Amino acid sequence: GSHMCDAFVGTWKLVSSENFDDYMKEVGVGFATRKVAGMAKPNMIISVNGDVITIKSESTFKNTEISFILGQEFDEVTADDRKVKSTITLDGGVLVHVQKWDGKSTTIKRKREDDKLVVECVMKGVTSTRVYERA
Ligand SMILES: COc1ccc(Cc2n[nH]c(=S)[nH]c2=S)cc1
Repeated sequence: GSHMCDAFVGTWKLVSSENFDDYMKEVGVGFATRKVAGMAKPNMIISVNGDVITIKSESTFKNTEISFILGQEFDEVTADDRKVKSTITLDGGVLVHVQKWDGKSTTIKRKREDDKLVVECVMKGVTSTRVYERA
């Protein structure tokens, strides 16, 4: 049967980005990775099997994959090579992904808005908005 996380499932392509270089700077990403990652045009592939959600990010820069259960912490190696402890929950229909490392924290929110999947990335004060559409 259906679940509310159904509206996220599918294959999504990046269609716009704003402020991503400044977000990456705030996170601590170095120059060369920021340039190559900022050029990426990832696809995001989201699937669900039982309680396990899988999110893949695929681009010329990096191919990543995370699988998780809502509310249950996991260790993640990010595309920019941070080793983080992540927890993802659903808060009023928004997937909220918190990454903790070296005493720092960033939050990535994913929500459905019209036919878009909007990704908002926040690192102290700095937000980047990345908009995806169905592939
Ligand atoms: C903090 O620097 C980062 C750099 C790149 C990535 C990979 C990625 N994943 N997801 C989206 S929306 N876009 C991209 S390019 C992740 C973090």
